[PDB]
Amino acid sequence: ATHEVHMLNKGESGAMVFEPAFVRAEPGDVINFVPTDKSHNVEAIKEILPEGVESFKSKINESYTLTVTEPGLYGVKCTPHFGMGMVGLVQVGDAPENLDAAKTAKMPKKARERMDAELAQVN
Amino acid sequence: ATHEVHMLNKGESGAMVFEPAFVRAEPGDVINFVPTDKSHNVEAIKEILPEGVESFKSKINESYTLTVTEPGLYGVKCTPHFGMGMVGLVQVGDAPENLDAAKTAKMPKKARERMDAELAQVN
Amino acid sequence: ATHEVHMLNKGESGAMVFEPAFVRAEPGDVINFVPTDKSHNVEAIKEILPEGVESFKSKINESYTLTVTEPGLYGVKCTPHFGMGMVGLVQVGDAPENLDAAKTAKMPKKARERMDAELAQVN
Amino acid sequence: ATHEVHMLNKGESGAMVFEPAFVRAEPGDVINFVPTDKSHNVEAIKEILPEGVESFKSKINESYTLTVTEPGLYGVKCTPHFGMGMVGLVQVGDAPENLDAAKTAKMPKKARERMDAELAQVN
Ligand SMILES: [Cu+2]
Ligand SMILES: [Cu+2]
Ligand SMILES: [Cu+2]
Ligand SMILES: [Cu+2]
Repeated sequence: ATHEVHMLNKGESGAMVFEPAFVRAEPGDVINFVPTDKSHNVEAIKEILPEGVESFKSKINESYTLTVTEPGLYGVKCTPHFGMGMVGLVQVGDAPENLDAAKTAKMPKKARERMDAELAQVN
Repeated sequence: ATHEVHMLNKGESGAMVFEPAFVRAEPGDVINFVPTDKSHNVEAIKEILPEGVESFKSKINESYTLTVTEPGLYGVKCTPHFGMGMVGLVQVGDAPENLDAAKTAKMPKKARERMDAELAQVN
Repeated sequence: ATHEVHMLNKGESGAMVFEPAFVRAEPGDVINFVPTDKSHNVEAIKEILPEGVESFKSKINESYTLTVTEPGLYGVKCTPHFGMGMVGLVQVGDAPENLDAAKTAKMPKKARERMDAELAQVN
Repeated sequence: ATHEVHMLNKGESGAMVFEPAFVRAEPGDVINFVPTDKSHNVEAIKEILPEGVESFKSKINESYTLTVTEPGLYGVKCTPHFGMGMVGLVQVGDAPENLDAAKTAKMPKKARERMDAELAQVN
């Protein structure tokens, strides 16, 4: 299955946001990170990634197509807006092993607040 | 301003969901609840509602337009799916006075889990 | 099946638009006409409606839920923006009997231009 | 500014479609072609392309970012689905000089039908 996440200046969820901020996927799924507005990208939060998953960083304003082969939690940020809390979360498969890592990973205050909100969706 | 909330059997956020689950509005705004899938309605959570706001309960499968005049937090539920956690939150204006009431309001376990996730967006 | 049409001030398709501007449905389907921005409504174009279908006119800024029980073409307009060409088209079922009526119905110039574009999608 | 086009097996506009099928842009904009479904790509229609614009052909299932520097009409096709009418149109800037070329360019019957529908949006 394929999923889409938008990068936005302003949504219902606030300023500098990924929407949806949480994606539930299965191994082999595709996630498309697509700008709604200019100025954004997507980059892996290294401390919120499954084992063996390479970091990634898209170019500003480009759609980025991520295949989530490995199960677990994938945290993402927008590079210039990380401090403004622009973060998202993808859960791939059941019972993610890196839940604790995601709860404790160091990041800017607003990013941690939004990541904590996203973590509430883990199922 | 207008806002839109979809009533869904399933979304990225799970089963039986309002998407978006959080809306940020100002007095005079309208929020449209849209029957994207059949089987849903929208009903006020009486304990999460500003003073002077009349309760409401729409008919299954219909659109409902909520005009928010009074500032504060408005909690909403889908009647048949309340236990399945189908709840949403509208913040109207800055500095909502009823944050505590929203934190403590009694509801089914999954509803409380989802309301806690939504409350994290209050700004 | 349920379908959604947005009412917008400005889309890729221009100013004062329904998007999608064409919906392909089957008898018994539901179409939700939902504002993206304030100022819009949806109203039937009386001369583009199947036999026996009652006219409808939504209130400004409200989501409107239309059940398309009868087969044929349904033309819609936004009341205040009809002259600005804000029109849409729903095809319900195969081989619509009112195709000629839709091609010849009198309306403002910009509405006719956009209706002609929509009619190209009839299948 | 950014723009987004989805590559779809099916949409309201039919089978094998770009949605939106028409994009209005300005020089310097980017257009992201998003693999919402698998099986698609984006390729320039050589006869509908401004002067000095290099041809392009993306890989199946990938995102593609088109930077539009030169003004005029850019026609695009999906390679495997060209005969199925999977074509799109980008207008860059006012008063495009190559409208006639877009009207007459040779292509499969269904592609010409869909391109004629798209050309109706040129402004
Ligand atoms: Cu950003
Ligand atoms: Cu429900
Ligand atoms: Cu209008
Ligand atoms: Cu294709």
